[PDB]
Amino acid sequence: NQFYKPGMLVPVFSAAGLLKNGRYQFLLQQIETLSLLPTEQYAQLYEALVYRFVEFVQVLPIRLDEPLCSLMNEGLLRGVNSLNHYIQNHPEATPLERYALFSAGLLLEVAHAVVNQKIFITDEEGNFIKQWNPFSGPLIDDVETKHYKIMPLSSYYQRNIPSITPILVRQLLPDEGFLWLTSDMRVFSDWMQALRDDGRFEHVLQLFKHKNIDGLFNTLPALPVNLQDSPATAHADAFLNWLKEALATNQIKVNTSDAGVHVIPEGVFLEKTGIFKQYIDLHVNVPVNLFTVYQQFGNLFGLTKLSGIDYRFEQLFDALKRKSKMGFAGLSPTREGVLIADPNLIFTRGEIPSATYLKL
Amino acid sequence: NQFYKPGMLVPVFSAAGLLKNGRYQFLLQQIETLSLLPTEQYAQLYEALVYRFVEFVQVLPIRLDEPLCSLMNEGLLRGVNSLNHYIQNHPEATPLERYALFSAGLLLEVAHAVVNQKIFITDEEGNFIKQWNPFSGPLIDDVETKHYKIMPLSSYYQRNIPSITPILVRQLLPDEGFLWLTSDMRVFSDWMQALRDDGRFEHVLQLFKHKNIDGLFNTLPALPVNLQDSPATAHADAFLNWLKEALATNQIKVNTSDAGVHVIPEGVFLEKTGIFKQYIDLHVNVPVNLFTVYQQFGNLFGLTKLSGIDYRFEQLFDALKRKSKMGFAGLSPTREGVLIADPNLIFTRGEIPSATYLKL
Repeated sequence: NQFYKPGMLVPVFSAAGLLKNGRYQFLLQQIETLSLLPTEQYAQLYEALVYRFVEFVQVLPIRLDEPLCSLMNEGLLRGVNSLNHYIQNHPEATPLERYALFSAGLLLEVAHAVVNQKIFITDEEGNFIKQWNPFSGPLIDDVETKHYKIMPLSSYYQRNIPSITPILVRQLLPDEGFLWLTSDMRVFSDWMQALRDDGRFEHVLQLFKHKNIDGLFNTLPALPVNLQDSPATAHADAFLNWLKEALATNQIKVNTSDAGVHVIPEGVFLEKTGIFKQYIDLHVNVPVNLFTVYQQFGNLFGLTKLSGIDYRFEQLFDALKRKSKMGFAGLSPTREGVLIADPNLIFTRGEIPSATYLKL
Repeated sequence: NQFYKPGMLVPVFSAAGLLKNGRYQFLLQQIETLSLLPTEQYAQLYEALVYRFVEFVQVLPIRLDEPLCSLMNEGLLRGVNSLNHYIQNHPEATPLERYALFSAGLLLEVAHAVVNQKIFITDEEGNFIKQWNPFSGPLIDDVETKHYKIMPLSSYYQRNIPSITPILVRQLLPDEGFLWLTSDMRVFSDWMQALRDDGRFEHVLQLFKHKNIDGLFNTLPALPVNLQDSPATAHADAFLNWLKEALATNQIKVNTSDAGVHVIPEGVFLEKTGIFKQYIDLHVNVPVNLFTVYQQFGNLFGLTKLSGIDYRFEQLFDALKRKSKMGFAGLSPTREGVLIADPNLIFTRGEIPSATYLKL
C-alpha cells in the first residue's frame, strides 16, 4: 500500500495500463457473465464504462490519507460484489437492474476526483503546464499529458458531492447506457437514489459498506506507482507545506498591516517581501534565497502560463505615513505578490478568513 | 390564468412562438444590459439558454394545480429579478457571477418537467404516438411532434429532484456556458448550492421566494393555450380518472382473486373483463360498451405502438377449482389485460400497494 507524498509527480496511465493485471481481466469476464448480455452489448455498456471510469480516476485515492488506486479498486469491488450479492438474492433481476446496480456501485465516489484535490498537469521537472478540468474529460484526452501533481483542497467542497455525482455519471456512462437507464423510471429513480449514498439497491450497497457482502472478489492489486521528484518546484513545495501548517495553527498575521498574507474577495494574496521573506528568515538552515523560492512558486502555480488563470501576479494598494512617524521614511504604496483565486488550496485545514484593507 | 384539464391535448410551440410578446423581448434586452457582455456572447450564453429552457418546459405548469406557462414565467422572473437585485447590492459582481445567478434562478425548477408528469406525444385525435424522454431533448427535436397529453405522476419522484436538476442543467446550458462556470470553483460551488433550493446567492434567491425582491419585471403574460379535445381516447380518459379516484379511496379490490387490478413487480395489471367491466357495470348512464372503452385505453397508452414499451398487453396465471365448487364450471386459468409498467401513473394520490398471487 502506497500513499501520495505532498509535492511528488504521478505518472499518467492509460486504462489498458491500469487494467492489465489478470485479476481485473477476470473481474471483467465475471461481470460479462453476470450481465446477461451478449458480448457486443457487454463491451458497449459495461466494458466501456469501466475503461472510461479508470481513465478518469487514474490512481487517485478515495481520500488523501488512503492508498493510491483505492478510488478505482473500491469502485470495481463495490460494483462486482454488490451485483453478485444482489443477483444471488434476486435471481430474476433484469439486465437493466443489473447494469444499474453495477454502475451505481462503480461510480458512487467518482465526485472525489473533483472535490478532494486539484490536479496540476506538469512537465517531467514539475513545472505547471495546465490545471485539469475534470468536467472536460479525463487526463488522457491530451496525449501530451504525462505527469501531474495532486494539490489538496479543504473539505469545503464535500457539500457539492450530491450535485457533482449525477453530472459526472452522465459524463462517464456510454450514451446508450444512460439512455437505457432512462427507459424505466422506477429503475432510474432507484439508481439515482443509490448514487446519493448518505430504493431496491439501498440494502446491498449498505451491506457493502459494512463489509457484510458475499463477494466474488476479495481484493484487487495496487500496482506500484513510480512517484517522481519535482526539482523545478521543490523549495516552493516546502514553502507551501510550511505555509499551510502555520496558517492551520494561527502562526501568521493575515489581513493586518504587518502581515504578508491577505484575503480579499478575489482570493488569497501572498506578498513577496512579506510571507516568502518571513519563511526565509524563520528557516536559517535551508539553502535557498528569496529569489529561488519565489521563482519556484511561480513554476509551481503556472505564473508565466496563460492556462494558469487562477494564479497570477498582482499588486494591491496610511502605510507610508506610518513609516514616516514610526520608521525613517521621513528622511510606493503598492504591495507586490501572488494571488491564488481559490483559498481552499491554502487554508486546507480550517476556516477561510473573511475578506478584510488592501484592494486591486 | 389557464389550468390543464386532465385528458386534453396541448399544442407544441417553438421558443420563438413562446417568446414573441414584447414583454419577453424587453426582458431579454434588460438581461443583455445586466450581463456586461458584448452582443455575440450574450446571444451565445444567455439568449441561447433562455430559448433552450422555454423549448424544453413549453407551457407546463410548475405543479399540476398551477397555471399554464408558470414554469417558464417563474423561471424567467426569478432569473431577471434575482440578477437585478443582486447587482444592486453588489455593483462589482463579475460577468461570471451574473451568468451563474441568472442561470440558477432560471433553471431552479426545471426537474418539474420530469417528475410531475409523463408526456404522451399524440396525433390530432389523441392517439398515443410515443412518450417524451426529456433526457434526449425537448419535444421540438422531432419536427412532427405537434400535440401531447400531460399524464400526472404521484409525488414519489420528487425525491429525485436533487439528482435530476444538475443533469438537466448541464443538458440545457450551452457548452461554453457550463465550461465558463467550471472555470471558477468557488462560483461553481455556490451555483450548484443555489440549484439545490431546499453560498453567495442563497440570500437573493430566498428574497425571491418570500416576495421581498426589488424587481425589473412584475409579471409576465400567460399566452392563451388552445387545448383540444381527445376524441380517440375520451371514454378511456373518463375510465382513467374514475380508476384513480376509486383507488385513491379503496373502492377497488386489488391483488385478491375477485379483483380486476393486480400489482406485480412488473407494474399494475388491469384485467379487461375485470376492472373495465366493473366500470361499465357501475355507470349505467354512460353510452359506451366494454369494447370501446378497452380499445380507447389501447389508443391512450399506445398498446399497438412499439414505442409504448411501458404499456403492453399481458396474460397472468385454485381459480378453476373455486369455480367448480362455488359456481357451475363443474358442468383457461389465464387473466387477460393491460400491464402499465409504472404504477405511479395510476396510484397518483396514495401508496403503491405491495406486489402480492398471479405471475407472468
